[PDB]
Amino acid sequence: EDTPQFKIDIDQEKAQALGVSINDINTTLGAAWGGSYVNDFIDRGRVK
Amino acid sequence: MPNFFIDRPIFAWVIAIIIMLAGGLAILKLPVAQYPTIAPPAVTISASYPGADAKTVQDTVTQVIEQNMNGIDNLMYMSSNSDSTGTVQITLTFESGTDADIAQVQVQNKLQLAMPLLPQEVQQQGVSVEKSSSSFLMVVGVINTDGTMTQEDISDYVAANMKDAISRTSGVGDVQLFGSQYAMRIWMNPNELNKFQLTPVDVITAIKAQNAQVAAGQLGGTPPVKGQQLNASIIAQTRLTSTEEFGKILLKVNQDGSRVLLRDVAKIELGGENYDIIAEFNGQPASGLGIKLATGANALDTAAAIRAELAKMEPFFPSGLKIVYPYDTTPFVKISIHEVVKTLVEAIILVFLVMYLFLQNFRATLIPTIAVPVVLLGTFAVLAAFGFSINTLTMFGMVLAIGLLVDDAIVVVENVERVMAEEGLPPKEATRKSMGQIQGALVGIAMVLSAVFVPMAFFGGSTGAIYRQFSITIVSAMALSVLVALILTPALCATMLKPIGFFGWFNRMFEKSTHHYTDSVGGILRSTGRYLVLYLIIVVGMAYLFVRLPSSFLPDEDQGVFMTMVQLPAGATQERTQKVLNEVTHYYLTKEKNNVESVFAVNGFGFAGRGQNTGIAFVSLKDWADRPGEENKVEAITMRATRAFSQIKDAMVFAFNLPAIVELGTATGFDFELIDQAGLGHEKLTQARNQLLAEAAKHPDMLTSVRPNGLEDTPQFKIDIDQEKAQALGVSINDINTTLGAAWGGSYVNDFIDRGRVKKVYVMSEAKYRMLPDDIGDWYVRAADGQMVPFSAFSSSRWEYGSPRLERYNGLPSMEILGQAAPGKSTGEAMELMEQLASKLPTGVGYDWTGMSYQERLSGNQAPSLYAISLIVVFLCLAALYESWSIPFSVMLVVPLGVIGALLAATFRGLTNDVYFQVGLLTTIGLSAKNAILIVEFAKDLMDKEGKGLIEATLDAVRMRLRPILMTSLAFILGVMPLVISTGAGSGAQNAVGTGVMGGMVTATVLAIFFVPVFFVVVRRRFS
Amino acid sequence: TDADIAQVQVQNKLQLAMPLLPQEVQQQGVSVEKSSSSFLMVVGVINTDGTMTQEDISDYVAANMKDAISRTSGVGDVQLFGSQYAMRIWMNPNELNKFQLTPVDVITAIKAQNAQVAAGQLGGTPPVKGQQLNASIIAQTRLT
Amino acid sequence: PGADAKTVQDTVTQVIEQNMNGIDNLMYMSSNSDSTGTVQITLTFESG
Amino acid sequence: GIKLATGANALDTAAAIRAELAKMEPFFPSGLKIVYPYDTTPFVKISI
Amino acid sequence: ERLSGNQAPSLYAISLIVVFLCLAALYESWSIPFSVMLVVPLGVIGAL
Amino acid sequence: LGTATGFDFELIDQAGLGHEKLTQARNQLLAEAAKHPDMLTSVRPNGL
Ligand SMILES: CCCCCCCCCCCC
Ligand SMILES: CCCCCCCCCCCC
Repeated sequence: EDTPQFKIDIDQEKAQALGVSINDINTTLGAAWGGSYVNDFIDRGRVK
Repeated sequence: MPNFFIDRPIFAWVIAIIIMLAGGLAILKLPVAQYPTIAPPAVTISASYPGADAKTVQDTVTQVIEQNMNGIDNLMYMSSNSDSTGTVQITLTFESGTDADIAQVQVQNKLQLAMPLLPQEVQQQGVSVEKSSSSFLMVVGVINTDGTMTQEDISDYVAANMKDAISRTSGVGDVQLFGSQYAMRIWMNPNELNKFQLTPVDVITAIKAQNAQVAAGQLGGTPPVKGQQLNASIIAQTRLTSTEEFGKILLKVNQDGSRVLLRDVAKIELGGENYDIIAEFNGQPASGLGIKLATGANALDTAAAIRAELAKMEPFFPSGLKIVYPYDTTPFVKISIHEVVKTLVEAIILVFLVMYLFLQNFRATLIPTIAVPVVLLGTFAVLAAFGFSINTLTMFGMVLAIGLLVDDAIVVVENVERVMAEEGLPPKEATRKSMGQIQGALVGIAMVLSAVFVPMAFFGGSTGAIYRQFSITIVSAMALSVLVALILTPALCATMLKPIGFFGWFNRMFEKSTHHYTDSVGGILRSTGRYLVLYLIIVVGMAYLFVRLPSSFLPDEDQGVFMTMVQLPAGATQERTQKVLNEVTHYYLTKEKNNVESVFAVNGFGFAGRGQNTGIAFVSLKDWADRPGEENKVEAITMRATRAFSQIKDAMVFAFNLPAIVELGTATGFDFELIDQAGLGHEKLTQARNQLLAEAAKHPDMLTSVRPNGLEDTPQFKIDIDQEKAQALGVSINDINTTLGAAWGGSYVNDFIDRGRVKKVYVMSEAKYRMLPDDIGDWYVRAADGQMVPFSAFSSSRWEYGSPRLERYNGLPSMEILGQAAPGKSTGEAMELMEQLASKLPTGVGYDWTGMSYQERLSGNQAPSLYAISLIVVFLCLAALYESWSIPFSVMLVVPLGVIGALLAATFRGLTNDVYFQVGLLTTIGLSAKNAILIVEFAKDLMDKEGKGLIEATLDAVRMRLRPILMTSLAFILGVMPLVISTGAGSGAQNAVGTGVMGGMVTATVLAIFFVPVFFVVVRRRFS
Repeated sequence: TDADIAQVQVQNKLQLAMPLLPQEVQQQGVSVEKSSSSFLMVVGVINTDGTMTQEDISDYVAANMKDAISRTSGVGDVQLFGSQYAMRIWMNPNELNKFQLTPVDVITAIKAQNAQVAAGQLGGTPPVKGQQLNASIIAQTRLT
Repeated sequence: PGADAKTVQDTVTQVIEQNMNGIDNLMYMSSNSDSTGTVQITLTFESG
Repeated sequence: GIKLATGANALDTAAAIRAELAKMEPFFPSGLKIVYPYDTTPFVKISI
Repeated sequence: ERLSGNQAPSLYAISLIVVFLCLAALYESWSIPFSVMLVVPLGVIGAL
Repeated sequence: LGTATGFDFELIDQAGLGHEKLTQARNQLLAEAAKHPDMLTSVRPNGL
């Protein structure tokens, strides 16, 4: 069934007024509230 | 076997009913198409690199893809062309019989491993691998008579809703669009860029950054804290939708504080993805839709369903938008099928009439009218079993086999009736003995005709697929006819037959003619020796006619539509080619009002390569009912159009008719590839091509109209960037190149979403700022600091010649030559002459044969070997039938008698030696051989069983075989007479079949009745 | 089992891992081949005049007679006993240090000045009304 | 990832389903677009 | 070194390779010649 | 299930036709298979 | 095919032991196999 959703409105002009790029804004929003797969590592001989 | 079914009529009826039910089910479940798959499977890779010339496209895409096209099974060859529009077109042709699905997926998976090597723009545009099939079914057209919306608006309307509904029709799911949907066009302006110290790179970066989808996770997502109760998704910034939203995109903020938007610096609109193609329809804008046909689908049903779906969609259309059909030959297929079925039913009716005319027995006249349809339905069932379809070739094979079916059904009943008359026996015993006399002859005939028809389905190459249809159709028809004449016809004769004033006179005159014929045959057996010389003269004349008759592939016929190609000189623009395409459509809609129904004029899509100086206008004529006379046919219209277009000299306009198969044609023509194999270069290969063309022009007796299938070098504007001067001024190379390409070639940056459909976003200079070399002075590129260095400072301009279309064959640079053999000489020695001429070229230049000359070269010698095998097997079957090694020669000497008549008929009517003529010739010689088999079998049976003398036996044999031969010949001539006299509505095939068949049958019937007796007598006396 | 379906399935699964590989691996080229372990044959090429070296012969073989052999029906794999030509740039640490340059600077300059760039057209569509000439614009080409 | 069902449907599902035509022996085709961004299209072919 | 694809025929493939080399030979530079230091097909032909 | 319900009458008709034709062919009469086909409804009502 | 007396053993690192433990196990197995010359001939590791 239909679900409520949370919407974030980002004002581009208000962001560039303060000196923050939209790219790192999107990166910090996505990486904080959602997962951010960075790269791999080796745990016990397996790539995770 | 016939004895078994005479005692069991119910079993024969059950077998006939089973055959009829199977045939009816097959007819209800057989795909229908105009032609089957003939060309070998081909897979085409298309790539787009917008803004690049032929050489950049080649070096960056074509070579990279070709060097990775290895490890693919059954590859015959590959050939690519790179166009100056930024298009890669690579066609890989495979062996015949290889399923194209596995070949296409192999090509796709082999290309997908070369994608990381391609430029980012080529990957971003996409590389499409698709099967080059000839399933082209119809061309829907959507026009705008109201004149409100442009071609782009029609194209977007077609793509948005009509395309999806059409692609879900019962039938095909593959469709193509003669246009492109909307795209957000940002037309920059160099003056505003210079005023605000901006560059197209800044615009591209701003558009990329401020129109994108970003992931944002969700609130309450796992792993959650203890006691969490709410879980909602998070929606961050989404893609832009409206033109105004793109207008608000901020490029930079000014020192004082003012805001710079795209609207201040560029014009934002909803344009087309590309403007290279402008489609028209009788002078007004239109958008097309090319519709193919799915495999195993009914063409008629598919077309009807598509038309019904378009009619259903019609009510919810905006103002205007009439659905037109500039190119559609569904009615051609339906008309041809109706003509074939009419020919079959008329043949059955004529069989009824002839049987009642000769045999005044109503019950007997009808035994063949309920037996031939059984064989026809069995043939349909066999075609369904073998996986074939209902197409022109199969139905013409059926109308060719109808004569032999009639031949069998008439012979059986005629001999049964003759036995009933002469012997005076009840129907059961009469048909029992009658079958005894002709049952071994009917089994030998089946074997001989199988031996003469089967070894033509094994021809290699593209034409082998054409011959296989006729071969399998006729051989199945003959096997089923023999089975029916052994099973059902004896039972019908046993049961139905009843024991026994114009018709009286007819009987009297036929008896007098039979007596005169017997006297003549008796006379010519005493004067034997002159007739052998006459037969030798006939053979020599047959050889002369065969070596004199011109050859072809298939008769081009009036399909109701034809094309016109316009080719302006190099460097011509689109508006210059649009004027000529207006001079052409005005002529067609003015000087041909009563014959032309519509003209579809595609601008920029030429025949020898897309561009701006090329175009094609294809013309749909009215129905064949509205075009009476030979002067209203496509052949008589195209010549008039070409004569009228000879006057316009600024372009090269040529009107022509479509071939029978779009994938084939020019049977006398040849395709030649001139390859360089030492890295010589483009210009050395061009010089070699020019030298070879001059040498070919020095041989007018053999090679006619040899031309290069390609484009000559054209001027190009070279911009040379000084690296030291650019670095001194502090301007980066990747900025100069980026601004140049984005301004003059365009740049697809990202996608947006409007009306629930993803569309592209293009940035390009406004038209007025990218038209002339001096417009280069309008563009400034920002240096390392806030400067705006002019292009002029660090660059120089030049004009130099370059190739607008570079083609490669099998991975090496090549040039294409199209040639035609001389009218009086075949295309085999023309290839030899071309090889001899190419052998005298500069070192490092080799050659190759491609397309249909590739098939000829390797698969052009199957026919003599297969015919020799056929003749050997025919000898074996005949010797087995006659229990003698010499008797089959008498049967085999009826071949020139049937060939000479077909040759004479072909020469008299001006016809050529096509596939239809060859299959009709085989049919005629098969029927004549069958008659000879029956006559010789009867004669030798009279010799053996009754101990009669040679002359007496061979005279009684022809006396009792005269009537069936005349009956079957008259029935077959009257059956195929309308095919000879037929004009329009696919009459080329009908004439090509009927003329040859009728001439051969007439001559064979006239000659065999006199030559088989003397042949048998000479064989019996010279030997033994 | 038929090797066609096996190969298409293997490539279908490998296209998932393809984005996860390093860019260098993708540039070199990942290949999926259905063939035997042992060589069907070995075709050697020599020079009787003694002018061509091992490098020249191997480059000629790879450039002119390896691609065509690879497309021969039934040939599942070709191994070149050598390597074709390439622009080898042997950079000197001492002279790089003398001019305060680094290998990354050399790579950047080569990428910049060895490009095959698309510069567009003169009078390309959509053209302004009254356009008369249409010509391609060629800016930069691969070094040769 | 990062697109809800509505913005992923017309983005990927509608453009893939429209090209899923012309395949022989196909009985029906269903699809679903989750809010996570994952999209699943199932084409069920004729038996045999 | 040529390895034949799985399921192919080892003799017609060798014939095709020799045909390709025969086509290649006329355009060789001066002194360049082709030798066959390894071939498993002639043994097959002589055995048959 | 809907497909199976739509083909049962056709299956019955084809089976009856085939049995009738086989009986007529084997017993060399039309009256014998016609009389045999009259007993089929008895078995059918028994199964029902 | 190999020889009739040949075998291709393949020692697997089922756990997350690592390369050193695996090669120690291989060396131990090779030493143990060298103690039965009457049954095992030329037991060698294929790798480097
Ligand atoms: C009666 C002679 C038959 C010999 C051929 C056997 C194969 C045909 C089967 C049909 C019933 C005899
Ligand atoms: C694909 C090859 C098919 C050829 C089949 C030959 C058998 C024909 C038998 C017909 C006898 C009535």
